[PDB]
Amino acid sequence: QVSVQPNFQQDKFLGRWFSAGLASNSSWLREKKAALSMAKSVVAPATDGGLNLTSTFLRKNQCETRTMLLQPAGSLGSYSYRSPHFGSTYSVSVVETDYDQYALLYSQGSKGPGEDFRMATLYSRTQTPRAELKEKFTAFCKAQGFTEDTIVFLPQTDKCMTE
Repeated sequence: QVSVQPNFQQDKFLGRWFSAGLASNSSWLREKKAALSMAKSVVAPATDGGLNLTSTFLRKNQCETRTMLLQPAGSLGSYSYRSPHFGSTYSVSVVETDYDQYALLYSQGSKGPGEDFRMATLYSRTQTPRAELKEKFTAFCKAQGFTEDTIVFLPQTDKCMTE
């Protein structure tokens, strides 16, 4: 029931994005909300036709890297992620993007212990998204049932943002 960007162009969605906003129903994320930081996420074509999403972010005086394989899931812009640690499966969709400024992503658990998880993410090409982009993200999060207290604009940073 999740919308996907019409005529999604995977070749234009590649490269460097910044995670500029987050909303979720995770008890963990809410507990850590104030401590959350902007991540740098690099998207590259994967060998399966989908995408590798490599993220780097500051956590407790260290730069952490995570890699997520997004496998094609039936339509362009619709992907599946399988957690290698828990086996949980998630649908991850590029809901709306203009490729050169922003993307709205929506992730929802499918099978396993993560099945109840839901999360919206604002990706931005710059670290300082304009008010109109932030209000766009707020609008999507509210339409999807996230409450004000679970929506956060992730504060920008020098840490872990370099190449």
